[PDB]
Amino acid sequence: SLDYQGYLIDLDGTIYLGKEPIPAGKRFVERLQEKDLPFLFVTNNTTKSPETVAQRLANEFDIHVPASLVYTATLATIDYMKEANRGKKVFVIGEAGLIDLILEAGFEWDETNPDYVVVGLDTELSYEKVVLATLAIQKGALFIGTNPDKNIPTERGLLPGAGSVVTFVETATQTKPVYIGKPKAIIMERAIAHLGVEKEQVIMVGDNYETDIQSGIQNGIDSLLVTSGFTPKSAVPTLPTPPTYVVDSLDEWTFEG
Amino acid sequence: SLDYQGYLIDLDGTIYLGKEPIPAGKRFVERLQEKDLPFLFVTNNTTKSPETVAQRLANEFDIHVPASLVYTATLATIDYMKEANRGKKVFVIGEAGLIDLILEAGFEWDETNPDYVVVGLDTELSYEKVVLATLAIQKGALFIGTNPDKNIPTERGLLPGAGSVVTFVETATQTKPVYIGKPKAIIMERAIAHLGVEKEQVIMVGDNYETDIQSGIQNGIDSLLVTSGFTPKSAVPTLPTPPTYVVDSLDEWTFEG
Repeated sequence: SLDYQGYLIDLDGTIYLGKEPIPAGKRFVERLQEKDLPFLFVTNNTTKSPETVAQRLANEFDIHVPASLVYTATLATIDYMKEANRGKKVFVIGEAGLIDLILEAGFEWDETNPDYVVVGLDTELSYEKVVLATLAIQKGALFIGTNPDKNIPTERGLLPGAGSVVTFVETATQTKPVYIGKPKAIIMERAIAHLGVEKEQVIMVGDNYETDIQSGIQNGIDSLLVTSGFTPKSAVPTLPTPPTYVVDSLDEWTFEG
Repeated sequence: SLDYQGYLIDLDGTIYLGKEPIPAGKRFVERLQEKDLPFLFVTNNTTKSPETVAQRLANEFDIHVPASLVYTATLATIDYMKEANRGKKVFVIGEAGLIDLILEAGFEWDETNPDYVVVGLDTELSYEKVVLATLAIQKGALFIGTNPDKNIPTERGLLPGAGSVVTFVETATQTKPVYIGKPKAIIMERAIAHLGVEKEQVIMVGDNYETDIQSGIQNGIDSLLVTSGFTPKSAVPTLPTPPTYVVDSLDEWTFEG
């Protein structure tokens, strides 16, 4: 080959659409595995840990990968917190797979004067929670947003996503948050860190234009769009900026070009 | 200097204010050179080449440094353009300095259908100019904003800055731009590369909280604030989040932590 030596891949909308799998998507992983190519999964979904994902992967879609190949926004979040080093105390709004991981990273749950206030998706959000966070932020805590996604795909349709919840807090505190997830650099920098190869020979693969393809454009990384998820192959034209490559199915992508 | 091994410093408002030099600023550099501590100047100012700056710095402020130690948003901009690797055609809005270096690189001036549309602050901005960019961006051109700062300080006061002009184009095209300068990652990822010392042992130094201090917290890099430029010592108390350190003169800072 001698083109792209490492691959960053989105999950939902790319490898599996809800509970229904993506044939091509699954063949895409096998070829990468078979050809011994380096690749990393990147998702802004913080509700599930790596282990929990690799399982759902090797249990509902027959894809077999170690949990280390699943790089989530939660990972880049603990990574940024450590790197920012503003103390151990933290307050969080999110599902367990976000709170558990963080606290397991060395931080301490603090609802009054935490050093950090991390906000992610929480389907059990309550007025009280954002009240805690608003007070915490007002006292100085650093406001962190897990990912800017305004919505999130479910069996009921497009529900409110991490992004929408973050904005709720942002509005109540008139404070811009530090976003971690795609298309922000933070998660991407860390991703390339794990992948193991440098940007010039790496390429972001995904179905969504707002998060996946932007991850590439925002950070100097080639992108490959697959019209199998969100953005239809109809919207390919009109897109503010074209992705490095456009394919209607990963089966049309050859690791030689 | 066990603590910080690499320094990133702002220029205007830190080393000098207009045509008047900041004594403490100069001594600051002298001590950094006497201790062999590596450092790198990083400014969002694009009106002059690193060479021009260094010359002025040496023959007008008695601060001797090779031009290679002056990293500009411009440099960061051309780096991004090449990294993005789209066409070579470009359309730009700004002062000669910005336009010249971009053209002096390997780009070609194209007002009709350029591959990139770079927008910076242009004091001779005209309606026609934003028209050309609007159209070009409508055709697919990647929209690039030099730096987000909304205003700019001058003899006359707080005038509209790069950020404002960018926003003007943004509204006409309803397209978000990719920002290059402080506090954005792009310029900082590049800044750290030239500095050579690893991120956790580097500290950003500056007078402006929103541009400099923020470039620090936004990218997981320690901050050092000097209440000498923009941000006064009175505002320090109400800041959204404090810089890693606050000082009222670079003199007060020693290289032992």
